[PDB]
Amino acid sequence: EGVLYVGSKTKEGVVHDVTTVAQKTKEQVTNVGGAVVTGVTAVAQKTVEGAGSIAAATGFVKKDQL
Amino acid sequence: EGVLYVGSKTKEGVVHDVTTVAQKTKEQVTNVGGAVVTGVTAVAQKTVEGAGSIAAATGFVKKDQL
Amino acid sequence: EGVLYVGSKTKEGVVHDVTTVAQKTKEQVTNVGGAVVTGVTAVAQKTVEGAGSIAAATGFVKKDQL
Repeated sequence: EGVLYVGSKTKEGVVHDVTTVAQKTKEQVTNVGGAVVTGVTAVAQKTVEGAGSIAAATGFVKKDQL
Repeated sequence: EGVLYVGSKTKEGVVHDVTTVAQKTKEQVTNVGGAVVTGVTAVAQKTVEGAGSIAAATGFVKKDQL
Repeated sequence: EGVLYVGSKTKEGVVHDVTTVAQKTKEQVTNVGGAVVTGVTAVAQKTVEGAGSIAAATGFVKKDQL
């Protein structure tokens, strides 16, 4: 029982080529108690295991009341 | 029982070529207690396992009352 | 029982070529307690397993009252 890798090439959970070019003459960002994401975000993961778990949150406003 | 990889090339959960070009002369962003995502977001994952789990949330406003 | 990969090339859960060009002269974004997504979002996943789970939410406003 299990996994057997015999002479194998595996890419799992990969973000491996991202090219970005940005040209802005004038920019303004105003944020009051919130999430603002202007930049590049690259997240690679193989396994996440749990009850009520958040994985790879880029822009996230969690205001919960249980 | 299990998995056998004999001389195999596998790409699973991959985001591997993304090209972006952006040209803006003037920009403004105003955000009050919310999520605003202007940038590139690349998320690769193989496995997520759990009850009530969020995976790969880019713009997310969770205001829950259980 | 299980899986056998003998000399196989498999791409599963992949987002591997996305090209974007954007030209804006003037832009404004106003957001009050909500989700606004202007940028590129690429999400690749192989497996998600759970009761009441959200996978790959790009623009999401969850205001629940259980």
